[PDB]
Amino acid sequence: KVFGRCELAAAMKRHGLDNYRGYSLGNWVCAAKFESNFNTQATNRNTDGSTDYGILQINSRWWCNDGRTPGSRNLCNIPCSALLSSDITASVNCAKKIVSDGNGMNAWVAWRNRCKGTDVQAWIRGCRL
Repeated sequence: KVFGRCELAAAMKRHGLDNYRGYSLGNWVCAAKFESNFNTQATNRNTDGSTDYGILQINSRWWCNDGRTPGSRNLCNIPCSALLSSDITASVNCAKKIVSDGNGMNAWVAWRNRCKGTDVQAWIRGCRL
């Protein structure tokens, strides 16, 4: 499923991402925009053989299990395919684990490179929340 900018913000706020570990809502919506383009079925293969899944593009080597990534851990304890649902509950639960880890949202390259230190508030601009 492809979300709208504001539809998604609301979904993320209800799931407790609004200001989680210091990261205001704008940040997550921005990351989402550039990682997946608000699409819950985004997959991307990496050169190391791992694949990234979902709105927030979570990686199979550490976080979920796609049954075809050797040496993987499954730190969020779910199949990666669970991250491609329209219900973003799994993605959100797993992101909270990732963000809490120590590197913050720098764990997302798109965020680091496209959202960091920008007017991220613009992303939640004009939504009912």
